Amino acid sequence: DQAGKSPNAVRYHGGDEIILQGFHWNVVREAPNDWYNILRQQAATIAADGFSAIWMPVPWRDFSSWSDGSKSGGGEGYFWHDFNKNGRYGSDAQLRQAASALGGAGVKVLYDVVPNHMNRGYPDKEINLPAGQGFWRNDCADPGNYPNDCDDGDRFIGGDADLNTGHPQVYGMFRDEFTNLRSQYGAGGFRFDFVRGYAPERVNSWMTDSADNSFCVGQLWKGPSEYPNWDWRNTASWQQIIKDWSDRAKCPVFDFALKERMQNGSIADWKHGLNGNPDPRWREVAVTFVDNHDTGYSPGQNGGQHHWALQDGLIRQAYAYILTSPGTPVVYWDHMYDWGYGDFIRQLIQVRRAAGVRADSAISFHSGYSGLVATVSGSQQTLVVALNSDLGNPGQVASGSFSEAVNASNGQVRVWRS
Ligand SMILES: [Ca+2]
Ligand SMILES: [Ca+2]
Repeated sequence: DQAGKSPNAVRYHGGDEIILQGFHWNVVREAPNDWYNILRQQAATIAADGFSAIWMPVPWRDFSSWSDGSKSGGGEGYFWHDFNKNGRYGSDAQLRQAASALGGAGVKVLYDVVPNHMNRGYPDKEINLPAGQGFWRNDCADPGNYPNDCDDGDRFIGGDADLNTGHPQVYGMFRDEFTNLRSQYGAGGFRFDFVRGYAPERVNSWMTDSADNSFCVGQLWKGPSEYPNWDWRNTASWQQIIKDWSDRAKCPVFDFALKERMQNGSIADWKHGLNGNPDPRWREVAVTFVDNHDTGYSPGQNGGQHHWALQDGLIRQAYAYILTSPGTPVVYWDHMYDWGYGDFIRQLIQVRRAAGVRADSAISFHSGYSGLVATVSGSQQTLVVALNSDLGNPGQVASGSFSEAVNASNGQVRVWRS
């Protein structure tokens, strides 16, 4: 657990984390109020499985609800009303035991933080920010889902719940809460939600003031077509958009360029995500995932959100590639503990660890076979990865003595050098 910043000063924490997304969308529904006890009970497992960090759900209490026609939601944390740590996932006391047990087993706790907005109209809540005082986005003219004088980022839905995160007083509030999470809830890092809602520069602000040396990740989900026509990003690549954000916030960023290639291109096009980047400075800030709570399915209620879910026929291949490649991989809870991909994912974590693959290890792609075939230069071992390809032996693409590390789904997943 080497914990340092990247050459460009990005908060990647050594570049050797292996993160577990600690929850799915329907937990509040499936294990109402018992979520932190379940995690306290699994901390030992999570640690033994190889994770270095865990991404916790929003700690700020959410008692929102929404219906209209069979299909509901609420209380997951993205529409919180207070910094109180009560209900939905568990009590403040179970949170403390959860974090104390996780941290005690060597797993960092990363908190999901939601600064863009809050449940403004919730009755019984501890934070009350009046209108006309400049605390809210809507205190200014709001022409459209574009920055106004009261919010230097996009808005959430209508934008009636958007805070002016730039207001000294709204800024200091979040800053205090972050420090709080760190001194009393053992936070080891933060996962910023909806990063397009407020300046990236503010995220660096928050990290410098509260946990300068911790791990951070931002989720920027905004494609080129969502930027104005005159903006340079309207014609850039997904990777450029994502890297610019990282350059300014000084935090790694979820690799939405690889997610977009997993969803829209071929396995061969997977080399086009941030983590395939021939530049170490580019590749090393990527946070690769296969699915999260938004993009994927969740057990229970209506399959969850599944906004951009990867087909089950590519799950094994997706994990085999983020677990063996550069960037910092995230494993989805359900894949891991619900759906039975666990043993396969345990094998890969071991292989990543044994070859000493890290954020910045080099990777080269091999042109002449079908599927994706890559040579990943681990700091201890070289890996040869052949996904859905015709590659016959590792020696056809790399010099050296090789051993079968993984061999799954009728040869569709093959990884060599132990
Ligand atoms: Ca580390
Ligand atoms: Ca905003």
